[PDB]
Amino acid sequence: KTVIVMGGGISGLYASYLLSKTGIKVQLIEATDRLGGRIRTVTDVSGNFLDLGAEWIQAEHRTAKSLIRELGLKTTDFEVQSDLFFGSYRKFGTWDISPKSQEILNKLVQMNSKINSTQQQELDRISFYNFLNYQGMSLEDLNILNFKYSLYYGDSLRSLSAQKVLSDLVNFPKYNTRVEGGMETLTRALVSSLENTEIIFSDPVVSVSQGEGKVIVTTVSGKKIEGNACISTLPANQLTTIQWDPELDKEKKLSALRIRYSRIYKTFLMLREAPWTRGSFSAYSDSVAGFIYDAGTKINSEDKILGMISTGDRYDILASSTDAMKVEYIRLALESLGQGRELQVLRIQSSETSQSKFIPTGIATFPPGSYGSIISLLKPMDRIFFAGEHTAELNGTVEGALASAIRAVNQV
Amino acid sequence: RKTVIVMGGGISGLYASYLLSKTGIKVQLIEATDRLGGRIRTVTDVSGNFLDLGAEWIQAEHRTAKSLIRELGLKTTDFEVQSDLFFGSYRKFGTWDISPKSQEILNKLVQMNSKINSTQQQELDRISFYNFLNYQGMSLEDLNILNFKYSLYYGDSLRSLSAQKVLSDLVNFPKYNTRVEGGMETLTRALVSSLENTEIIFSDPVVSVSQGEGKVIVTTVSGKKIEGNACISTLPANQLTTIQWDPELDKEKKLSALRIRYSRIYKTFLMLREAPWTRGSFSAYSDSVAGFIYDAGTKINSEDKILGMISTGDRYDILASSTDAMKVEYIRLALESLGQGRELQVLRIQSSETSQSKFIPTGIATFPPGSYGSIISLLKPMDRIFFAGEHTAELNGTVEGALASAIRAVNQV
Ligand SMILES: Cc1cc2nc3c(=O)[nH]c(=O)nc-3n(C[C@H](O)[C@H](O)[C@H](O)COP(=O)(O)OP(=O)(O)OC[C@H]3O[C@@H](n4cnc5c(N)ncnc54)[C@H](O)[C@@H]3O)c2cc1C
Ligand SMILES: Cc1cc2nc3c(=O)[nH]c(=O)nc-3n(C[C@H](O)[C@H](O)[C@H](O)COP(=O)(O)OP(=O)(O)OC[C@H]3O[C@@H](n4cnc5c(N)ncnc54)[C@H](O)[C@@H]3O)c2cc1C
Repeated sequence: KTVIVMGGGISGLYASYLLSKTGIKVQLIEATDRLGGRIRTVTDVSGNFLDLGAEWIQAEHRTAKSLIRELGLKTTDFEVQSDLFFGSYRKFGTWDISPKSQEILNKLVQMNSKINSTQQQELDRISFYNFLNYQGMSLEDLNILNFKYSLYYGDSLRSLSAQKVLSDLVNFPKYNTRVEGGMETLTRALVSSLENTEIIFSDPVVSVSQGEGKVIVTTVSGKKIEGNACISTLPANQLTTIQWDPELDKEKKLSALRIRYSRIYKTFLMLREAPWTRGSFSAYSDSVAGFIYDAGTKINSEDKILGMISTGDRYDILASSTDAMKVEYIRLALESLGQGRELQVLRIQSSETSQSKFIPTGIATFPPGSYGSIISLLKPMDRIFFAGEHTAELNGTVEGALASAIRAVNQV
Repeated sequence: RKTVIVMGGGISGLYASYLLSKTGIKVQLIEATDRLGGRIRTVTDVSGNFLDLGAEWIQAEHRTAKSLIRELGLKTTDFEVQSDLFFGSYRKFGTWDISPKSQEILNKLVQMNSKINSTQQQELDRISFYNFLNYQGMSLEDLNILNFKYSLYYGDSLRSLSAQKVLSDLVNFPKYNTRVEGGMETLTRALVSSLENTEIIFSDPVVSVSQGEGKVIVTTVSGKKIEGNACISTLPANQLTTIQWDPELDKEKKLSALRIRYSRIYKTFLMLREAPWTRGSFSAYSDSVAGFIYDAGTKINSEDKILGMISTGDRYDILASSTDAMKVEYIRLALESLGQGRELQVLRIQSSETSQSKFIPTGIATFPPGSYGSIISLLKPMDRIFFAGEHTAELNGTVEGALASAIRAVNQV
């Protein structure tokens, strides 16, 4: 019994793992020359692990925690105590919106939990930003929320469905747990454990047909792969440019076209000494260096690791920037915090920007009017099942990518 | 003499006020802020050069604008558009276009858009221009080039914008090739100077509008009640949603106002001892913090050189929280990527004011996926309340459109 898995990111890898354990022959088809998709770890010469893709899970992410245990891996706690530079340096723990502004937000979150699907479709016509401004939240408070949500969405609240953001705020992601050896230890552990899996590299899927009890997937090279079932883990843009016979369901196609992938750019600097003056260092800014942090994984490392996460148009600013420019953006952020000292940079690692046709720059974001898109993207098409972070309950997370694989494999 | 209330003193409100005043109607002009002109503002530099911190250019064929400028005894100047691009490498003006295949696809789509019914336009409007053109076979590289080509108008990513709206805009896309002698604020000041029988109320935002018994009653934050036979709103979309209306706005108009996203356009001028460019008619695009940089000088035989910078999107917030030293460095790094890394001899700097965006938008109304019909809804009168401003116009998001919107509203009084 052969099952085709399309895409070798963590959802594809976890699907392949679960299938292979039940004695199914898996045909895993990957567009690029590497497995792991939006997960990528660089081992620095210091022994520190640099997560250029997904770096954190939440302590309560059950799928991830269960798989990490199953595979004999280990997690480390990552303390989140973030300063903010906005107008002035604001110490960690001191810059949230006012308790009364939070009460308005809690009321709207509970309202979205209580209303029916028709009411939710109506609320989804409006951006979270415009909806909160209409409900009397200040521009100042909305800017604070934009920092607080930035490491998840990677884009402005002006871009996002009010309904989706209020839905997400029931159980908002926290980035407080790392995998020992970096997040690519998890992807590699899955790869090391596949049995009876043929992997095709550097050969994107261009067409999918189903009929006569078979799924046939054709790649760019002209290779035809047949199976009893297929699990798509492909990003939304690829669902629309692959040729399907028969055609994707009308709502699934529209839903793939509504998805807007956010733009999350990561830079690590390897430094001679600590540029921060406190433990558990992290800080937000509106500058090109949006979020900087002590990223070190090797607790007794001489070299120090400064991580930078920049979202939105900052991705394109950084993709255009030289290494000296990235160092300066980071030094200016440290200077506004009262540091400024010329950083002693030994090495640099940044995001790869050349294969975004296959590997999204960020996570699926849900603009106004996209209500229902996850349900439509998840819906099976006979023996073609759909997974990926954009199909999950906890969408846009490693947890969600993994949970999506279980949901698809359980249908066969 | 009927009284007409004009809400907002940007160029649409000032032109409405001028038009009404010309026929002898008593106008009550209500402005939220301490200045008239709204998204138009000109700083006069000590060099004699005019710095347009707001709207800078009209198109040669913007007839509403050209006709009014002539009528107020003002003059225009030509602005040559020859824009370089830094994107991977320095690409000289005229050498950077989308692929011929992609240009053919875009030509056919812009043609298709004027030959499909309203059901088809509503369906196309569900998708972003970016995702639609990618689906239709345009490359990421082609879409990044269009993003530069359209940036001085929209001031935001094509990933934000209705496919339908952008295809509809491409039949007559705005070109920025004409400036006003003395800066754009010469026009707003000439309107202010030509008002007769106009009471101007400053620093007193409208908070409620009622209509009944053949009158419109407008109330301000201070509690002033102004009565009129008719009322022209030039207010931006967010203000329509927060003002209390009795009777209430039509559901489609309220939704339309809540769908509008205002782009974020930040402007800086450097006054320099020496030209940092090496050609005449200099301008250049990049993805850097300094998105569009240009020779902005207006004064002939100026010793002092004026470098203008327009930056959009998240660049607005980056710049709003930047020091003057950082702004200079963002501009020097943009010049360095074109081959001019020489230190700048900076005499003075002027930037965007960021503090009144509640009342004065940071950019132009943009129309995301799902916003099909918003302009028609925002324009629609409510008895003797008429709607104007750039977001109600055929050439929405321009000075021309703001001016045209005033004529359409005043004609109905
Ligand atoms: C920079 C960044 C930081 C992140 N940080 C975090 C974080 O800290 N924590 C968190 O929980 N989440 C984070 N996320 C989200 C998380 O990375 C993703 O949700 C998750 O890794 C996606 O897994 P996936 O299997 O759904 O997709 P992907 O990892 O994108 O895998 C899809 C695969 O399909 C392949 N493919 C595409 N098209 C084709 C085709 N035509 N044929 C064949 N193969 C194809 C691609 O090459 C890729 O390998 C981050 C995302 C990014 C980009
Ligand atoms: C930075 C920037 C650059 C631009 N560049 C160009 C360009 O080069 N060429 C071009 O053609 N267009 C350009 N535009 C667009 C152009 O500026 C606008 O289309 C036009 O000026 C808008 O005029 P308006 O009268 O519709 O609105 P505004 O100028 O915004 O006027 C609205 C007025 O209403 C007032 N107001 C708001 N709320 C209330 C209230 N509650 N009560 C009373 N008054 C209130 C405001 O304070 C303001 O004075 C640019 C815009 C910006 C922001």
